[PDB]
Amino acid sequence: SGAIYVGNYRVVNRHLATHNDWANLVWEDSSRDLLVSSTTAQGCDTIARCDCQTGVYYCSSRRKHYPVSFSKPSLIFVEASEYYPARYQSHLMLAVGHSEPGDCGGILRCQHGVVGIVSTGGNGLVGFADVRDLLWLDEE
Ligand SMILES: CNc1ccccc1S(C)(=O)=O
Ligand SMILES: [Zn+2]
Repeated sequence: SGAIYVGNYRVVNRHLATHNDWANLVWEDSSRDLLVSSTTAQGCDTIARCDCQTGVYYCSSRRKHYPVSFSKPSLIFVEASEYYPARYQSHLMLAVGHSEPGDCGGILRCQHGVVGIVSTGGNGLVGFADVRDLLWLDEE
């Protein structure tokens, strides 16, 4: 589990979106596993605007933050998980690290702020759904 709380937006894995998120929907992309909903209270997170390939991610299934190198956002084939079939995913950044289903929503952050959230796992890789291209997150 996990979300980015940036202004009056909640960014979550699309597959973990609640009824409330769908009922307060701003934007969703299945290919990216991202869903954004509206909030009443303002949030404490800032979005990275950058092409950093190093940062730190939270891994709930280790209760640990790990420093990682990660690929630039790409179109990647993802094998089957408890929450999705084998399929392609867009704006997905891969690193060497531990990821299980419940780790989805863990923040990846660089010196510039939040880069993305854990989206995929398996074979000792972790995949992050990038949000740094979503400039509209910063305003309105
Ligand atoms: C939809 N575009 C796309 C697809 C795969 C990964 C990243 C991108 S991009 C060039 O926008 O970073
Ligand atoms: Zn950065």
